Amino acid sequence: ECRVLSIQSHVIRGYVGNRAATFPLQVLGFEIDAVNSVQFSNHTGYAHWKGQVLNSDELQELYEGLRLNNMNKYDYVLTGYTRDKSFLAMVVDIVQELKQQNPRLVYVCDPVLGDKWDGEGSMYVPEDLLPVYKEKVVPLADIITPNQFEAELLSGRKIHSQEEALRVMDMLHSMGPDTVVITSSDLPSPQGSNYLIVLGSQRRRNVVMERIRMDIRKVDAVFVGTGNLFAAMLLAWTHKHPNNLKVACEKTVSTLHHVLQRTIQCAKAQAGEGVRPSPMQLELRMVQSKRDIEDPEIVVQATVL
Amino acid sequence: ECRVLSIQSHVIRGYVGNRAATFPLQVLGFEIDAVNSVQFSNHTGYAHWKGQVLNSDELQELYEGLRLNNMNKYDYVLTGYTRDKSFLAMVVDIVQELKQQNPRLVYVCDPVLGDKWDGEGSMYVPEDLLPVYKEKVVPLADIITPNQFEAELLSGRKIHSQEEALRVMDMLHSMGPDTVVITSSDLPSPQGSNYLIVLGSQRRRNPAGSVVMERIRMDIRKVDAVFVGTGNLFAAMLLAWTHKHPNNLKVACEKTVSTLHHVLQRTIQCAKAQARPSPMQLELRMVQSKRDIEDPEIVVQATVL
Ligand SMILES: Nc1ncnc2c1ncn2[C@@H]1O[C@H](COP(=O)(O)OP(=O)(O)OP(=O)(O)O)[C@@H](O)[C@H]1O
Ligand SMILES: Nc1ncnc2c1ncn2[C@@H]1O[C@H](COP(=O)(O)OP(=O)(O)OP(=O)(O)O)[C@@H](O)[C@H]1O
Ligand SMILES: [Mg+2]
Ligand SMILES: [Mg+2]
Ligand code: NA
Ligand code: NA
Repeated sequence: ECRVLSIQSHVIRGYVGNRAATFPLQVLGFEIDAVNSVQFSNHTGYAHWKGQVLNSDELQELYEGLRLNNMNKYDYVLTGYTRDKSFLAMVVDIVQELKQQNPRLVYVCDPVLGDKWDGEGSMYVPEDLLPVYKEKVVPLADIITPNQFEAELLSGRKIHSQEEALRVMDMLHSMGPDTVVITSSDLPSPQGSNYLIVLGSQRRRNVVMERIRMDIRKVDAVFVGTGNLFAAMLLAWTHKHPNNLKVACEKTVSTLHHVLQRTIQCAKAQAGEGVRPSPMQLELRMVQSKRDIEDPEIVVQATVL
Repeated sequence: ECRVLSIQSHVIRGYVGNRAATFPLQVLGFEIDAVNSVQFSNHTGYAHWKGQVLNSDELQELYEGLRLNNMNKYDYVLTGYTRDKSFLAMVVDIVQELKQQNPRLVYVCDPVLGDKWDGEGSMYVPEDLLPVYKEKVVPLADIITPNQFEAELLSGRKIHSQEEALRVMDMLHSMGPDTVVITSSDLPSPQGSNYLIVLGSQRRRNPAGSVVMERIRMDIRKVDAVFVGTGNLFAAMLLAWTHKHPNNLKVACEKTVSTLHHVLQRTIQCAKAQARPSPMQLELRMVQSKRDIEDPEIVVQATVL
């Protein structure tokens, strides 16, 4: 049994954070325990939203209960979006402790900080978080999944090309994580302008390095939860395929493809044909993608670099 | 799309409340939205447990969020263990409005009040809840899943034989729900002393327009151990299987009870292997019962009443 302590948001309607991470990991047989960092009616991409958060003391309270029963032994830890600096610090103390309890623990960190829209990036988290991430979180992380913007912020240098991107990943590797994966980038593709690029690098002794590239066909709308889903599925596939970033990223990415495909279709069907689908209609068709998650048909071959 | 609003407990580790009802319903294709009434480290049957609870005001706020985004359109509402009277009264108003929004909404209500342990029964929620359930909840419920003790508290009648059970079930129908299932009772079993009894009663109008009633009975072999979350699982699967077989209580129940069996069988084996088994080893082996949840092999046929 593989246990995962996943600490992320919970929303009542929709799929983001733990909602996007849990089902798929459960479907793939993991014992994922979800610590809901917040509980909102839905994600902030909607016009409205209400909810309550979980403060650092409550997080600790929860960990203590787990400790008391000797349930503080996990195989992986998964974290994503957080707005509170106090919360992040508490998360760090927990991974450290869980790591002492089980040194083999793999910490999967999604350093959610911001994104680039047109080519300009803007953080959607307070700045005081960046240093914590650079100095406390990443060093403890074994696997990190930043998008292009987050990889830039974390290293201090802009990524203009693929080679610059790979240099930035090298920097992150030295910061601690043995597995780095850029989940999206403005990088150009020879396949056309309708593409976003994914880059992945893994450091594993034998020391041997593995680097892969993937050119994903862009879809018309804006999704929410896909980053979180990418992180959880990476966790899942690097677990079944350790020492194979290639396949692990192919299954991860193929899973997302199917899900988004199913989502964009039903989304356009509901929305009046010719009309841009709303955030509500654009919620991931998670439940309906069950079979694609269990065994994703590979539809994007990754090229070795 | 079949949308379910499930307001129940959440735990980090283990499967009870919403943790026991979500994965299975998701596996079965339902868009189940979970509103976590509490967030504990684990269920209260463990030596220890820490956590926070959701109070009526925050529930209302969470509801407000859905409302503002016009996402308060559900096909089913599902509730279970509720600890606070003002919360239950909030759950009641919520359901009342969801029903105004969609008259076809089916409220599946598991009236958690207590259970028989010795030969005696005792409550495990504030006694000032009983009147609320009697006067506000049950009247709104369409499907209720009380155990024997609860069917007695709601009816103000004690059940000593199969016939008093049926009499009580009729009383329960007159209070509101068209479907009443007694999820466990001591009652005599032609197959021995180690058998708990399940009783089902469903009233419905058939095509012609005649109001009829289906009655079933099931004798389950008692296993030597205490499980937590199985009541929640029973209700969850009841919802799901009466949804597929609306005019057939026999099949819905046989499938519901059969799933519990499979889950319980697999759970007891991995418990004996690890051990008496503590609460932790008797945690329902949920993720591992995926197949059985999807297509449960009927292993206990119901006798018709
Ligand atoms: N518009 C899209 N078209 C095609 N694929 C997409 C699209 N949006 C997201 N994806 C899929 O989701 C993956 C992650 O991209 P996304 O932008 O959602 O997350 P991110 O910004 O990289 O990370 P995060 O949101 O956690 O900071 C992409 O690699 C791709 O597989
Ligand atoms: N010890 C057991 N042996 C066999 N089956 C069991 C056992 N415990 C629970 N079950 C299964 O779970 C079902 C519900 O029983 P359980 O006692 O868990 O809930 P309940 O007491 O009837 O209702 P609630 O717990 O919600 O108040 C039983 O009908 C049976 O299908
Ligand atoms: Mg992005
Ligand atoms: Mg019981
Ligand atoms: Na990312
Ligand atoms: Na019950």
